[PDB]
Amino acid sequence: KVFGRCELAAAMKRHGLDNYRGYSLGNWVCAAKFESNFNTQATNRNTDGSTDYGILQINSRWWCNDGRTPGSRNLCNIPCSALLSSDITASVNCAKKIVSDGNGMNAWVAWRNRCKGTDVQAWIRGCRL
Repeated sequence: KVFGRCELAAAMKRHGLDNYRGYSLGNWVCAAKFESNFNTQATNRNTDGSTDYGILQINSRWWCNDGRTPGSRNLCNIPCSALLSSDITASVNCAKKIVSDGNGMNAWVAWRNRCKGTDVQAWIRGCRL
């Protein structure tokens, strides 16, 4: 599923991402924009053999199992395929674990490089939230 901008904002807010760990709803939508282009089915293979999955490109070395990543921890205890569903519940639940690991949203390389420090409120513009 390719989410609309305000569509994902409403979905993320409902699942309690708004100001989760102090990160405004704009930061999460911004992250999801540059990670997956609001595409739930987004998959990207990393150089280390792992793969990022879903709306927030969650890695398969630490957070989910895809069966093809040596040293997989699966700390969110889910198949990585579950991170591709149109329902972003699994992605949000795992993202909460990721953003709570200590380094916040810096875990997302795209966020630190394209969202961090920017006017992220602009991502929830016009959205009836």
